[PDB]
Amino acid sequence: GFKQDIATLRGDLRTYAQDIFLAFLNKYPDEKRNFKNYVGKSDQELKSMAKFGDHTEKVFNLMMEVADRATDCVPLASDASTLVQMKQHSGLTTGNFEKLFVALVEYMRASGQSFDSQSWDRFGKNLVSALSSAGMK
Ligand code: HEM
Repeated sequence: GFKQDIATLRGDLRTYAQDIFLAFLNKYPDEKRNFKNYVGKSDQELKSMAKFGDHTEKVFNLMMEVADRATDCVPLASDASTLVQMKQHSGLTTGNFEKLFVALVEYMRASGQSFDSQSWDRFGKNLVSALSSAGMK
């Protein structure tokens, strides 16, 4: 289920983080606009760009901690507040985070593996709700 999925993801996190974030950027091409540097790049090119490897590892390292601290897929209010307060996310809205989770859930569905995709879909909606309650636009 969801807790085991965190352990699965963590066991190969560099790879999963890049694959899921590329699924997000390929499903939602207009999302690259938050990432200028990313335009006109194939996936292998993005993987070779230092700020891509670094944003993506930090995203998944922190997303796994937020998932780990969750109860039944409902994140802590304090984790939502911490995400809203990040100054590098100034321009972001709940729609940016919704889209990431739609791509993550589709990725898990399409995988050969027994991920609990339902639980991740709920985690994504619950995190969006929490972010809105903490002050995200
Ligand atoms: C749970 C989800 C996410 C987490 C935990 C997260 C975490 C972080 C962290 C810790 C940083 C600062 C460290 C760094 O730049 O290397 C950062 C920067 C940034 N994040 Fe996120 N982020 C998330 C989702 C998003 C999404 C969905 C977008 C846009 C669609 C986004 C856009 C950015 C931008 C533009 C920066 C600064 C410049 C850059 O990415 O190179 N993040 N993020």
